[PDB]
Amino acid sequence: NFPTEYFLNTTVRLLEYIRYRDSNYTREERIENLHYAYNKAAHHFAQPRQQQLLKVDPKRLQASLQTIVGMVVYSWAKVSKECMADLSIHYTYTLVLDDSKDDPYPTMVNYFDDLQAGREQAHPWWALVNEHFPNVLRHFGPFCSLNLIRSTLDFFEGCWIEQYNFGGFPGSHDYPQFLRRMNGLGHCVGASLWPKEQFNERSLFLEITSAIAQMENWMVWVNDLMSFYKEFDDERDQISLVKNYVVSDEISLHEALEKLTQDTLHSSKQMVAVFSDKDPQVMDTIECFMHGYVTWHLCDRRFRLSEIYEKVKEEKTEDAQKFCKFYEQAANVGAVSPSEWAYPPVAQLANV
Amino acid sequence: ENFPTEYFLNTTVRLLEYIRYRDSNYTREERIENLHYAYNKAAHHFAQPRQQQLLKVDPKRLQASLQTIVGMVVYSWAKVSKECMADLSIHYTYTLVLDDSKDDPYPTMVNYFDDLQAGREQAHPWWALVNEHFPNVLRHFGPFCSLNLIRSTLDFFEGCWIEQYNFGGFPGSHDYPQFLRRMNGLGHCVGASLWPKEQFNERSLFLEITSAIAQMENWMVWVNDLMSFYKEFDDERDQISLVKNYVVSDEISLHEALEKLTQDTLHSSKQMVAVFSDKDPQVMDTIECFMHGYVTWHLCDRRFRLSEIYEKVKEEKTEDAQKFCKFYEQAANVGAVSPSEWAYPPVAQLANV
Ligand SMILES: CC(C)=CCC[N@@H+](C)[C@@H]1CC=C(C)CC1
Ligand SMILES: CC(C)=CCC[N@@H+](C)[C@@H]1CC=C(C)CC1
Ligand SMILES: [Mg+2]
Ligand SMILES: [Mg+2]
Ligand SMILES: [Mg+2]
Repeated sequence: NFPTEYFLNTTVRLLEYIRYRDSNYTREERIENLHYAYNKAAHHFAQPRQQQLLKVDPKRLQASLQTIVGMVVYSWAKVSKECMADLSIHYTYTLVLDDSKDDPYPTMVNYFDDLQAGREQAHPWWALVNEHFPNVLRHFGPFCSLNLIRSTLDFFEGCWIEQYNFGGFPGSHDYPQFLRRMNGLGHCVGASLWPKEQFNERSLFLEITSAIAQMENWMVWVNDLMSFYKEFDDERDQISLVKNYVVSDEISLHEALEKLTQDTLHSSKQMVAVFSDKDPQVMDTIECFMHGYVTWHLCDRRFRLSEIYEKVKEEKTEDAQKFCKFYEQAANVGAVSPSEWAYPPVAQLANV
Repeated sequence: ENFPTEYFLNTTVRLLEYIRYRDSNYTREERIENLHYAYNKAAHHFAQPRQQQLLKVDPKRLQASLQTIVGMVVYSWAKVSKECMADLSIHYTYTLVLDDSKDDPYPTMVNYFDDLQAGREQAHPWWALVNEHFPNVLRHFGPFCSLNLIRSTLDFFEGCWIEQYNFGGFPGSHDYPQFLRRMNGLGHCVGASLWPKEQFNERSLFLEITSAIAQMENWMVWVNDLMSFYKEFDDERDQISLVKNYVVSDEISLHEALEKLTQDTLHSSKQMVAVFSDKDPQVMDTIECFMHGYVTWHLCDRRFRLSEIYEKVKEEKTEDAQKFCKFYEQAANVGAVSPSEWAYPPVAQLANV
């Protein structure tokens, strides 16, 4: 049974400590970027090649795409429309894999030789991601690029490990976070925040590196907390930082949630301490990302947090009320109807 | 000021007890057979004209580096084949050498992905040599382990990039220190290179391997930080290290920073045993031998100067001081080997031929 009571307690503390407040866009801008990113991505995923090598159920691709276009647009508020679109494609390729069930082993036997030789990878996912990667990379300098490349490779290994539905040997205190960094795309996300068009990678090398290092944790932990609801009675998940803290450190689900919350509140505290007296343009990007990322969690269908707002809409219990106020705050800014941007469906473009 | 000899001794002794440091069926003669085999293959590789011209390293430094790495590999990867130790000695010597360059990677990384995707030789000479040699290392492993080596080496490259900035982290940037240490730790490379497919079934042992990688990453780097603490204590050239970065980033004292490292190191040690004690025998043995050899390597290799500590507490009636000396003599007994017995001829001589 889902610990609704604690779920509220934990989420509320987080939203209050960070003083959640999304002011990233005017409703017209939001809609304008959502459509742009979706349109370029939709046309991309509708091509016969992408349609045939990417093994995904149409209704699932469509949902994944709209979920990512939101994530990108809602959290990368300061980058260009082109950048948002190209990033939306990359992170859609990753989300599709994130929910998948496949054995990479057979198609990874000649990974390095094919890579070094320039031959197309045998694993369809890599074939599509690597072929499209330059469209994402043209937006960044060499350092950030390397970070995106590494993180995507890490993420791939992370989905691989998860295929074994293994949560760690009891007593393996390092396994939980080892896996979370693997599947976190932390460095990919943190480095994709600095397009060379807006930032000089050599002038801000230290601030960017720091942002990557620190934002990696804040970023993953926030999702571990916000996405705790959709992940639970879900088979594909189960193997999560929270539930692995349970199996590996042999503690109660209750203690795992509290542990995660303290890490996050701490990660949040230091984000502020370090990036307050720094380059304004840098702070702005971090700020927009942090608040926007939270708005996306409270709004997007993938996380089904409305199924908790409705089942807690009543009953006054301090947390329950504080949660619904936040849920509404975000709902008022990012609860944009799909029919206003996510059109036409990918399936329709594919069969044109 | 003044090295915490007491605290240091206690921590090391506890470390060696927690891991069950003890004698092994690995002799001195076998070590010498392995040392010379790995050294000989590596020396011939680095003495080739191509390697000699793309790897801008001072010859004496290359010579000393190769000898440090061969020792590390032959002593810690005790269960793998001679070829495997040899090929890993080459890879790890390449990585250790990358630290000798100040040259900004930026200009050479502008087209990293495009050259990689197209199959054109990388612009950064280091990658050119390393990627060209990698298959010799990879043939010894399954696809999963391979991927780990590849990632960790890519991580290591970025780590060296970052280190060129001599940056210990902004005060209050608590996550910076460990983020950096993992970056250039090679943990996943090390951890996964302990399971040759010839001796292990990556698929059947997937869970124990993934677990060893996870736990070995932190053990391997923290033990090195701990044992390197003496050699880096007064060294004003070494300005950024996990411990010094904890000081700058967390805003605590060198002492408190050392305490943090100790607690992590010791804790990591207990869980290593507590997790692999009952698991598969061949696996626990590889893990068991890695920890012991890794420690022996530190105690015997002169780069860490631990003999200076041994030679200073050699005659004190303290308990720790004695257990330390005892341990050290166990190490020296089986590991203190003269380079003239295996490391010959010098790479330079092979180069002129
Ligand atoms: C998007 C996918 C495929 C997986 C979720 C992994 N998380 C670590 C997120 C990755 C993207 C952002 C913006 C934040 C953290
Ligand atoms: C080899 C030395 C000097 C120290 C041990 C620390 N590890 C993190 C090493 C980093 C570089 C290599 C090649 C292997 C592992
Ligand atoms: Mg995932
Ligand atoms: Mg998931
Ligand atoms: Mg999640």
